[PDB]
Amino acid sequence: MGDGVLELVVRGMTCASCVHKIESSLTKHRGILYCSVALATNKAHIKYDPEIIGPRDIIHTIESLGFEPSLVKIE
Repeated sequence: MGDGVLELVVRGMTCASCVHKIESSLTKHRGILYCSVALATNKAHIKYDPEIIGPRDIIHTIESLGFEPSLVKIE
């Protein structure tokens, strides 16, 4: 009631680094509990609150950070 998670997949995550470039930056957002930007899976899971901050902010931040946040479930 509040709280939640989403998985998205992010092309462009070159060579470790990009991982924390996402993760550390996303952890600023005042509605995220926990990130996990795994490179091998090419996946960012985000445990953020979907009621407040919402998916869109994240997806466009991720986009703007210079990656391709494709959705996992569908596109």
